[PDB]
Amino acid sequence: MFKAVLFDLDGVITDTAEYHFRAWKALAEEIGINGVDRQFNEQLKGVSREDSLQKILDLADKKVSAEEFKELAKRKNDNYVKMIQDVSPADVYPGILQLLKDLRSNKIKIALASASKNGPFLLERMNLTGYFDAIADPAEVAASKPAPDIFIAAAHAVGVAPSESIGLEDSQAGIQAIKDSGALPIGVGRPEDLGDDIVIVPDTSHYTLEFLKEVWLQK
Amino acid sequence: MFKAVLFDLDGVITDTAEYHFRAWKALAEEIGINGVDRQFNEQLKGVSREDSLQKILDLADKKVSAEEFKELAKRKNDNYVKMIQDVSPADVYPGILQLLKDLRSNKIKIALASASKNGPFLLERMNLTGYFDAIADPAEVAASKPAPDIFIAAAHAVGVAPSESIGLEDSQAGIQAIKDSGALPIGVGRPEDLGDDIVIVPDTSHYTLEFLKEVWLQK
Ligand SMILES: O=P(O)(O)CC[C@@H]1O[C@H](CP(=O)(O)O)[C@@H](O)[C@H](O)[C@H]1O
Ligand SMILES: O=P(O)(O)CC[C@H]1O[C@@H](CP(=O)(O)O)[C@H](O)[C@@H](O)[C@@H]1O
Ligand SMILES: [Mg+2]
Ligand SMILES: [Mg+2]
Repeated sequence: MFKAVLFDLDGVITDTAEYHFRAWKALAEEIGINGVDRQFNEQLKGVSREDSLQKILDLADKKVSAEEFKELAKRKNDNYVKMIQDVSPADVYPGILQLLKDLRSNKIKIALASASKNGPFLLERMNLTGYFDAIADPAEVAASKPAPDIFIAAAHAVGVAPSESIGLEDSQAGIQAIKDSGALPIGVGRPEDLGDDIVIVPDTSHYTLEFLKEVWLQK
Repeated sequence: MFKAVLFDLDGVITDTAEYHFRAWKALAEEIGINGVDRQFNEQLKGVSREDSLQKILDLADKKVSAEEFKELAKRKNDNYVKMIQDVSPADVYPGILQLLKDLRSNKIKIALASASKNGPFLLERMNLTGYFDAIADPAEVAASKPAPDIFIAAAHAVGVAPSESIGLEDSQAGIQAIKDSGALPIGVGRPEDLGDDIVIVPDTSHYTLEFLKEVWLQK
């Protein structure tokens, strides 16, 4: 019977994508480039700041100094951090608070397996700190998803092997990183995105202790 | 005020996409090709029967006689047609029937702008034919989505300019066809897929007569 659950943050617990998007939007407009819409920002999901910034510059063919490039990246980051001050318990995805409580009361370990450098602050803002047994530091992790490194650390830090764990992810890269860590992925989203070898729920309200017990029994 | 609503079928009124998938899968399973999952089926969405089969053959760099190519295409279409025999009013997306009635009783014209060769059949099976004043024949149009041809043809069929019409659609190419017809689009889905510049509802339950009216005003 699974001993831990390793939570993705963005797309499972909450939406950080929205704030990163407004942040890139504000910076693009601040400096006159158009065409940073939610469609275009599908290419700024996952990639680091350098890559994102290049793709926004590459839109108006703006040329910038190494000095200018560092500052713009920094004003995007200052933006992002200002905007996530708003985050409240109101921002938690359906079913998640009730899943965290059910897991805690069944003595199942709870770990965050997220690339957010803001994970600890976001879990405090949403008043979930008390549920989480460990937060994998993405700064202590050698490669991002689809490398399993983040899921292995999250497992190790609550004292379980990944093979004793379920991972919940929203992204195709995250599903891959769970599979390669040895954990059982349960997806949220569409099989068109995440694949049809793994069990997927349409939305997070379907992530129940009783559903996760059902899936563990049938692997 | 808008005089007509122009409806997509698949993704608005019901789901055909899933039976297509099953047919391409059961066909690929039979000829010994692997890798036809719902991820890959996303690349057949829009494509002709002919090119759909090619893309399944290209998965195994494989060729067959131009004669048996047509028997495969046929075997798959025969299979699709067997599977939609069970379509019923139970398969109509939420809000859609309530919307059709509200439109009718407000003397507002209702037309299918679908690429389905089986549109009329499906409408009978879902007992919607009575709500529909016209069905754009997709065989009688020069170019498929994202060309406007089908939304133009649908508007003309009920005696209005596209510019007097709202078009509801779930795909990026559909939205484009609606935009280039002169009609107002309202997407169902994700701005990440359909665009920032048009109004989008998360699902078909939000397509209310009252909501369409609010959008028609605010453009
Ligand atoms: O600037 P940061 O927030 O520190 C790191 C960037 C974001 O982190 C997310 C965390 P998760 O999905 O793994 O929870 C990823 O999904 C995004 O695609 C990624 O752009
Ligand atoms: O074989 P058929 O059913 O005759 C034609 C098949 C096409 O049907 C459309 C229905 P609609 O969305 O335009 O209503 C889908 O969007 C396409 O993805 C699909 O390839
Ligand atoms: Mg995520
Ligand atoms: Mg459609």
